[PDB]
Amino acid sequence: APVQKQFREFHDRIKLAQYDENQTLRDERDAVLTAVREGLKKVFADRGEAAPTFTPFNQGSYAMNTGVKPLEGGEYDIDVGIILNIAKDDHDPVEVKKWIRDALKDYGNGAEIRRSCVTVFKPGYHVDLAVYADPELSGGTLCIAKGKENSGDEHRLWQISDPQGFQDRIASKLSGDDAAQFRRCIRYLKRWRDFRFSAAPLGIGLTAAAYWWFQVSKGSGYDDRDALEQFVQTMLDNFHDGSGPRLTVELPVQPYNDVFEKMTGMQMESFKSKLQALLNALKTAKSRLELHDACKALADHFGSEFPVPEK
Ligand SMILES: Nc1ncnc2c1ncn2[C@@H]1O[C@H](COP(=O)(O)OP(=O)(O)OP(=O)(O)O)[C@@H](O)[C@H]1O
Ligand SMILES: Nc1ncnc2c1ncn2[C@@H]1O[C@H](COP(=O)(O)OP(=O)(O)OP(=O)(O)O)[C@@H](O)[C@H]1O
Ligand SMILES: [Mg+2]
Ligand SMILES: [Mg+2]
Repeated sequence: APVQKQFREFHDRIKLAQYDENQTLRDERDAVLTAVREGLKKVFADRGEAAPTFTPFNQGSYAMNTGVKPLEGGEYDIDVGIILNIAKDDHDPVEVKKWIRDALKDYGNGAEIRRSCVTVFKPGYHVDLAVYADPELSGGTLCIAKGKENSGDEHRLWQISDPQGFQDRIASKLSGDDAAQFRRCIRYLKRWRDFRFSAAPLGIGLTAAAYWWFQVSKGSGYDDRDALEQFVQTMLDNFHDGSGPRLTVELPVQPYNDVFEKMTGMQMESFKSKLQALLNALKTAKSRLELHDACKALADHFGSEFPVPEK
């Protein structure tokens, strides 16, 4: 059955406005940044040292306009980059993340140092602060602080990064109504992720996969069901058998890492099976005569906000 109207209704329910269109997200972002700015002055004052400063930039889905609302009991995810005014060769990357952790000591319940960011957890959302060294002071590269406290020397590094280049690639892939379909299809699959996975890499992973493999589908209108079917099939086509089935997807800018690499062999096998089931549901929605049956098939994978008309 034709299901484009219901996909567009679903899109309206799941979409979360980007930073430039969302005063609440800007305010919450700016609240944590001020907490970092004020905290650094105190931490360093208390050591009788000059505080480092930083330049923030928007990152992640709320920067790229690929954001979704969480399900009840899920969290918003505010991604921000902070570029510290330091030479990467003067500081251990873990020690620079400790500055940020210490700055936020007294903010909500404080912050957690993770492999790739410093996270502040609040009721119903967290703020992931990616921590970078200054490119000019560091020899011209923008490097992110990798590693956890008490991590071995091999598991901490200043890793070459290109967050602006990634955002530019996502923004420039398509334009106008074609780009709108691309963003809708990323959002649909994020809600699928949230509904069908009890999964952290799937956000970036699905976005990078869409960059490589998304194709517009339009005739008498945009055909989101068909664009998803082609995209899901293409993702499945790109699994390879190592030990078991894996999908390896390079980031399309430095450092060209596999954005799915954190997933275990079993998580990848489960991922593939859930993509197969989604593909069948997309095919079923096309072939079903009754709109009710087509939409029920989709709601089984996209969840309760996918509208299922009566009859
Ligand atoms: N290369 C990256 N650039 C920017 N931000 C990143 C990068 N990798 C991860 N992040 C951010 O860090 C968050 C958490 O990923 P991270 O790798 O730090 O997890 P973790 O909790 O330490 O687990 P693990 O150590 O097993 O990977 C992501 O949601 C994202 O916002
Ligand atoms: N594994 C990774 N490799 C490279 N860059 C990463 C990785 N994980 C995160 N990032 C970077 O950090 C940003 C924020 O990470 P996060 O996992 O929150 O994804 P996202 O694009 O914001 O999607 P979501 O809607 O799921 O939060 C990504 O958009 C990307 O720029
Ligand atoms: Mg995010
Ligand atoms: Mg995040």
